[PDB]
Amino acid sequence: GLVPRGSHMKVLVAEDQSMLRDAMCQLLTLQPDVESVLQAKNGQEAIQLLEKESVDIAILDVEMPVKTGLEVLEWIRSEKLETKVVVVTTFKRAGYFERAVKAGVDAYVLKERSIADLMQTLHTVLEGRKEYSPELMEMVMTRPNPLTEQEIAVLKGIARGLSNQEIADQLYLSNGTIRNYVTNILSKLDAGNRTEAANIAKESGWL
Amino acid sequence: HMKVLVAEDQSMLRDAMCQLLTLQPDVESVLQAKNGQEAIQLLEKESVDIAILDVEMPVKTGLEVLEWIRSEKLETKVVVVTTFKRAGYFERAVKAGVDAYVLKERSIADLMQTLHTVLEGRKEYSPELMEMVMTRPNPLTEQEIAVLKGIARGLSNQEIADQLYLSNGTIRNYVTNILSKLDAGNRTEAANIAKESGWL
Ligand SMILES: Nc1c(Br)c(OO)c(Br)c(OO)c1Br
Ligand code: BEF
Ligand code: BEF
Ligand SMILES: [Mg+2]
Ligand SMILES: [Mg+2]
Repeated sequence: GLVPRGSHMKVLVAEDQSMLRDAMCQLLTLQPDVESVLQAKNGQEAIQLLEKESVDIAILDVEMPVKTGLEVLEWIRSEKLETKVVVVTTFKRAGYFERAVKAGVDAYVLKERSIADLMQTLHTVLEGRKEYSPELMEMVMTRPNPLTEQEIAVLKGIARGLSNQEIADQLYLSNGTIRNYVTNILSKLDAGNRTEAANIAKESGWL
Repeated sequence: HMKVLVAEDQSMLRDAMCQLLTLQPDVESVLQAKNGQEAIQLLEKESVDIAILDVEMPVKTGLEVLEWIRSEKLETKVVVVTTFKRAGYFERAVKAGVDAYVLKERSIADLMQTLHTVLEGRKEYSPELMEMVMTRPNPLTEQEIAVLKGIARGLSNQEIADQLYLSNGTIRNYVTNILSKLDAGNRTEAANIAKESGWL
């Protein structure tokens, strides 16, 4: 992923707040490692600019008129451009972050960061590495217990070596009902058989 | 030359504004605050020519910093710079004698220009927010407008009453409400005020 243009990078900035866009572009332009900065007020402008010339890094706000930076990210990847993408946003919504990562964003950082932080991010992605907001990583790495009350009881039974039929009896349900829960439980815990499911939910502290 | 303070809770923008201000030839120094409390604390110890204040910030807003600057009677010009178009903010800022109020739609070049403007004793009010706050609905009812137009044609209350098929007491009640609405001393003056206000 390393693009050996760290001393003369061509970037684009899409950001709909005009005072921030202007200030970002002025300071990037002054950096010795930056060759040029293309500026876009919204995601449709970004895309139009990227249709007509190459950039090494696109720096994208999420919330913008017409097309969001997430939509631009997806366009950039669908076009197979040789362009790193750095999302810079105010928003800590987990869904935006997950969407960016599913589109292979190179970095996702918050407007809590400084310009110096941003310059580091741009060198990191151009050298083929990723940078993900620590706060957003944390947020997303902590999951609820995904299991219903019944499913937990089943798993515990499973742990003790019980058959579905034995568990059925214990919970005063039909064998068919227990088999349904197990199916459900395999899918939720991304486990394969019934004993993987059991160590998965215990090791993740869910019983 | 210029000694400025910037108060702005978004870190990336505060950093970028401050670096660019610092680079300006007639800017001497730039003090930074990330909330209004920090801004008041800096202003307690250090003299500043101009304070550039965001509105929405934790703990104390720019509008509260502004008002503090004024009760303290400092020789500090104040420029508010905000994302928000909310009329209330602009109104409160002006009632506290803000020197400039501008939106983050504006450029950094515009901001510099605004700095020179306030230091020259002039004001710079967002053209958009000015137009918004000065644009209100006509304060008169349709019926009141018809009465005023009659008054402007020289008609008596009886003549207007016969024109509108109402009692002259009903016309007298329209006039009474008009006078109070418009704070006018008499019916002919009321018609003058309405006309020149663009309400007929
Ligand atoms: N992630 C996030 C964000 Br970003 C935010 O405000 O801009 C609010 Br507010 C919030 O919950 O109220 C959440 Br969760
Ligand atoms: F407009 Be936000 F910072 F994505
Ligand atoms: F935080 Be805002 F732009 F007043
Ligand atoms: Mg935006
Ligand atoms: Mg703010």
